[PDB]
Amino acid sequence: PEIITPIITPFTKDNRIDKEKLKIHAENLIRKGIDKLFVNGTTGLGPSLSPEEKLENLKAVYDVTNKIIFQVGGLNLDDAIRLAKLSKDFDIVGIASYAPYYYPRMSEKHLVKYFKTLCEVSPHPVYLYNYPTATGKDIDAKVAKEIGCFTGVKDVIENIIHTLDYKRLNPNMLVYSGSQMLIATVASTGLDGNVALGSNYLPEVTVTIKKLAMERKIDEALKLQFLHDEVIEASRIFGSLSSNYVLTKYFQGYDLGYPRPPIFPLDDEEERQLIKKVEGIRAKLVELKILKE
Amino acid sequence: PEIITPIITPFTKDNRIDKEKLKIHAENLIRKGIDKLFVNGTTGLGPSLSPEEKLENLKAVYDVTNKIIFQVGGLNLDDAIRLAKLSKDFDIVGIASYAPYYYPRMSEKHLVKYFKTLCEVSPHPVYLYNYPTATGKDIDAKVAKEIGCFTGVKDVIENIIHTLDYKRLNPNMLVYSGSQMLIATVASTGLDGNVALGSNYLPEVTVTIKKLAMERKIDEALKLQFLHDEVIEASRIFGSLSSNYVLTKYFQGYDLGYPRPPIFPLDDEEERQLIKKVEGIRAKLVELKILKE
Amino acid sequence: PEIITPIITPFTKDNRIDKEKLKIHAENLIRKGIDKLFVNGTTGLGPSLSPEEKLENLKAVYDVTNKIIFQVGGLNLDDAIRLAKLSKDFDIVGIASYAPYYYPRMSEKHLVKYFKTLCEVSPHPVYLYNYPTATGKDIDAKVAKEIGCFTGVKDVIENIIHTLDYKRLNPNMLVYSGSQMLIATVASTGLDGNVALGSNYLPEVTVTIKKLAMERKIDEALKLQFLHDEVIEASRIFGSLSSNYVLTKYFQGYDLGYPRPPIFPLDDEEERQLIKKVEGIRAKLVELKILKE
Amino acid sequence: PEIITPIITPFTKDNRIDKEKLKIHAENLIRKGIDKLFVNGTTGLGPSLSPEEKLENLKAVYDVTNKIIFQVGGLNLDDAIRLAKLSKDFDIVGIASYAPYYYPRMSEKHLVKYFKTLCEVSPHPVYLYNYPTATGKDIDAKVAKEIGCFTGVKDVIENIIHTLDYKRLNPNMLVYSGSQMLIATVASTGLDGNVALGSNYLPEVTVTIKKLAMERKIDEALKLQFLHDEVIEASRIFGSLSSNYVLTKYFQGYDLGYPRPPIFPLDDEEERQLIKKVEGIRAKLVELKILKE
Repeated sequence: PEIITPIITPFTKDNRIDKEKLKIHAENLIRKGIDKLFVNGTTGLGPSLSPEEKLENLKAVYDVTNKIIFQVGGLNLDDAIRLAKLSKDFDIVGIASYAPYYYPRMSEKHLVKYFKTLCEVSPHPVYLYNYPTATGKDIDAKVAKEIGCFTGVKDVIENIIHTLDYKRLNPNMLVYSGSQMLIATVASTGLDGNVALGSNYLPEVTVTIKKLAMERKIDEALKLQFLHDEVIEASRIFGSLSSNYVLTKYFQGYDLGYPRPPIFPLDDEEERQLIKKVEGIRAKLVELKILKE
Repeated sequence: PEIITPIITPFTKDNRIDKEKLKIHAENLIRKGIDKLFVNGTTGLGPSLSPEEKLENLKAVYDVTNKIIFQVGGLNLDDAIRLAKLSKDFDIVGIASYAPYYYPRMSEKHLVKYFKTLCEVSPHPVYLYNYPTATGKDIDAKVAKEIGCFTGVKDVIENIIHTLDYKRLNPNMLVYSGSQMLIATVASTGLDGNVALGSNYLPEVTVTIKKLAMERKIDEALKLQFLHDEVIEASRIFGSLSSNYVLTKYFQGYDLGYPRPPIFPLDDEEERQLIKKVEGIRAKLVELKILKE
Repeated sequence: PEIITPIITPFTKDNRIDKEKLKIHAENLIRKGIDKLFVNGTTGLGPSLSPEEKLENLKAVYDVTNKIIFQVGGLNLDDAIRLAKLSKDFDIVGIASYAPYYYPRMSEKHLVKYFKTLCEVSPHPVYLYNYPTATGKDIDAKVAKEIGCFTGVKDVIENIIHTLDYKRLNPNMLVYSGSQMLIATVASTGLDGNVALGSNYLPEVTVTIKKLAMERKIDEALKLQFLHDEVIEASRIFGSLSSNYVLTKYFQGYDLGYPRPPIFPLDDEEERQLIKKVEGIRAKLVELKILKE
Repeated sequence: PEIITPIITPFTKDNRIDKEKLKIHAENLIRKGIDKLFVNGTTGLGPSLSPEEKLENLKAVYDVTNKIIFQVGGLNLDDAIRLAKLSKDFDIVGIASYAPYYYPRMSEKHLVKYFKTLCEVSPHPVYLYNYPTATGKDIDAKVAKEIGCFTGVKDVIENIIHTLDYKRLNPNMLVYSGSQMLIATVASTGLDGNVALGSNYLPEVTVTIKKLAMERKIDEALKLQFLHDEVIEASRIFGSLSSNYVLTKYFQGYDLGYPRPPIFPLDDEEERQLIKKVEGIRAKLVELKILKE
């Protein structure tokens, strides 16, 4: 079982990638036990990044670790192809792409052709990044099998039979769940792990839940699962993608800069209110020894 | 943890409840180790039954077992109240209701009032039957807490965190998943069991999966899960509610009559083609000694 | 072109149909220029009614007028058949049915078979009552052509091209939009009229909008359309099916009793708040000489 | 009332904007009676275009006409700001943005701030481009009023009351419908016109339907509307965004090149199949003297 972090992209106030803050974040994540870093995903604002910014994120994180899955997708296939080819110089786990977003009513033929083109040029294993609520399209287990060239899939959806279908129809595929419910997906249900949004700011929890689950300490893991869930709930008050910056700095102790508008940073009063909502949770996790004070 | 069967309602050719076939079905499921029978649920065509017929279903199954949850809901609250009160003289597990179906844009106030009304008159513990896809409404963990009188919930939805939420916010509530993925909901994930529609025609498979999972035999349980999912898949070819009758006759060896139109029965040709699709699953299940030839 | 009123069903405090209030209501609507009365529709709480209650509505309104479309649908096809046959003794415009509701993933074949079965037994022209938000299913122009036997369709959907499609694919079909926008649907855009929710409580407004629209007095018609839309939005604050009762009493001056729970009646405070939100609209309609002081 | 064409972006075989083909297309659209050209819209593959390409599109079309609405939106608000400011030296109708796409559960506050930031920097009127099925978010009349700085709205949605709401709550706002039903939106129902995808390839049909509708020749208008609808239906066979290129070349007589993958071009077989679908429509339009042979 593996935990994969869809890593946040920190931006400066000039709205450029803060390479040094991203280096520090990646270091802390690997040191806290995260298995792999997924770069240019939804949580890292991948669609908000130009192709060159996506590449910059790869380089920054690669200085720290090879354990990278490099998201390269977009609405210009030639750009996605170019990023796939540029990745040949990086000894990483894989590249990935979401399905073409925005456009409604795209044919399965065209969607399949998009992914097969990336497979044909990829110097690395190719991962499906399946996120129907964001992209408007579902590349399900059957379509993945038609595509035939994925080494793995990240199924960002709460429909757990949907995720298990990839394993059933593609037995050699690595299958990761993007469900908020780590306890039921990380271990012991036929999947290879979880892509965990909350691991950016509380990697100790996600990793500890993983261990507890494999040791059969379900009651103990559920308690942390619930704390994790209460943080997620709180992150939605002002917007999860923006709140992830405030929460990471609060729980981990280092700044991550700003998101990219229109993912607007929380202002000082919203940050204050959000910290107030999660301060009791942090005290509990300290009392439990998952976080050092 | 438990397996609850949303039990099929057998109808005769002239569209009457076939009480003797219902009793045979109920006995078989109890004999094979189903824990409770959920009567007048979706799989039993509850919404197609008059309140008179819902009570007759209760009376038929009660001649077999008192391990009954009695679904009484509908769009005439007085009829639901009457069914609840009439259940007084049955030593059963509880009553249940789905949310008011059909009408869109019902206020939360009215939804809460409907359910509190049933609690006030019920002589038994009351179960929430949550099925957003069929009813158009979600009675989520927060709304259930506001209602405040549910002994348990059956959450018929693939969203596994949605189901867990009930336990986090209502720690004394019994929480059952209606997910197709037995292996992640029947044990060791914080839940009390699974309401399994496939358990009508393959109770042995669902009961055995519950055991293998408790015993941590995930590989062996996974193999049965996939076979169960293949049958499920096959049932969608002509319609699951209709097909569940053909499948139960095929896998369990007794006739369950007809569904109620507009849930039309499969014709002779459709039956033959469906059997064709699952005869190899049957054969595999025999070799595994899950079923007898 | 025609205005069709989906007529309210008044109930007594004992939750039985109030025949005398229904007769009074139907009389007023005909007197005010409504062309036809659609009985046991959504606004009449058709799905909350037993087969015998649906028949009682037909009978009460038929004492007043034969300009009736009689909705008979349900999840027990024998009951629908029985109602269709019982309508023979009533010289009305036609019978109608919505698609089978609640049950998801019903096959097109079964949906077609339901409607063709009703056509086979109907002594009258058969109308499609298409309401996909309420039923979960869409019987679109193509499926309607396949069914082959509809004299007309009431398409309750805001998607105006979807409604015109019925005319394009079935040139002999009478086609009525259920859209809130009377101006663009009631006349001069290809359709035969509008099934108008608001017509229960402001029949004068919908008739006058039709006349002005036919006269091409668009500015005048829009002013009324906007006052009508404001009443619609007020009706949704507490639930439009419940507010329809208060609004009919307020604007038409007679009582329509109660809805049937779980369509709960507005409580005293809600009634007061709803009146406050429309009492200026009333004043303006009086000033404009659409309503009587 | 006005017709606005969301103009196609022609690309070369090597995926570069083909400026000369764009100019030829814009010239023909203006010549055939189209009032305004909307550049970098959905039909023009705006989200597939870099900010540099969005500007190049403006520059090409501006050599032909200054009746341009310049779509500038994106997920890097600095790029949108830059494009807005660069537009100062062009005497155009306005700029436009869709809502921030892809990311789900964006707060209203952040959506409002996005649009207000554009208004604060815009040297021109600002248009709301409302396209909820593509963007995942609806900026409805009420939020539009709260944003408070739009000169006009393009409501790409078939819900016609939704579109009218903008005019009701914002009387000075220009309100265009993107619905497929020209005859009910272009004239005489309260709106200022229609943004018509089909106007790229059959501008003659779009302009004549408007003329007929204004003249109140509804039967003649409706007959063209149906022909238009049959082409749109044929364009869905292989994908509308791709089929618009083939249809423009077929009906208008000049090459528009290729779309940008993953909006893949129709291959030679698909083009022939689609032409066979519409050649009867073309001959009919020649017979009606809408098109010259």
